[PDB]
Amino acid sequence: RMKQLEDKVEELLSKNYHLENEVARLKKLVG
Amino acid sequence: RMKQLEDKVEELLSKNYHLENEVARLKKLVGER
Repeated sequence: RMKQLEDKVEELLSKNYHLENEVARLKKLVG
Repeated sequence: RMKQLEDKVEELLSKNYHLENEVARLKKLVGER
């Protein structure tokens, strides 16, 4: 269980970084 | 140590959901998906 939680943290972090890059992209297209 | 990791998952999931909602909104604005 400890490793699966450690893996899920790292996974969500990378998803969050992606969604932040999308916002910045879509914010550029509004300009 | 488990409680700490479970708390981190819950925190990052919530952040995810908020970014997702914002991306959905901006895509309608620009005329994307």
